Amino acid sequence: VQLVESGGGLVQAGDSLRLSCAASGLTFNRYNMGWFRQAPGREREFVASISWSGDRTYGTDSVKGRFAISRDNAKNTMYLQMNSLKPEDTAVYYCAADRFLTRSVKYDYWGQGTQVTVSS
Repeated sequence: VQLVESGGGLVQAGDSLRLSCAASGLTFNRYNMGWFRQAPGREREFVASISWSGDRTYGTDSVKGRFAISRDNAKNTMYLQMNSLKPEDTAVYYCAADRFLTRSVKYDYWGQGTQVTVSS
């Protein structure tokens, strides 16, 4: 299994950004796909998940209203559209896959991450 994130970089506060995850080595349409992040001085935490049945789940506070998760099963890729970014959104963003979990950080498969910095 390989999960490859892309799209990270430097953005300014208030910007939008799209991250992508390209999956290989698994039957993509049978897995729940999730985005997690690890910001400076914080534990790795849930951002969003899209189940294999297409149901979307978002993390606490500034995720439901600002971010949107989607998947393209034909391309074995999933995306995170981030809006109204803030300096506290600076983090390494990770793609993950699991047949069962949604919010838990205990997903079976993980990518290496893509870094996002949001300047003040």
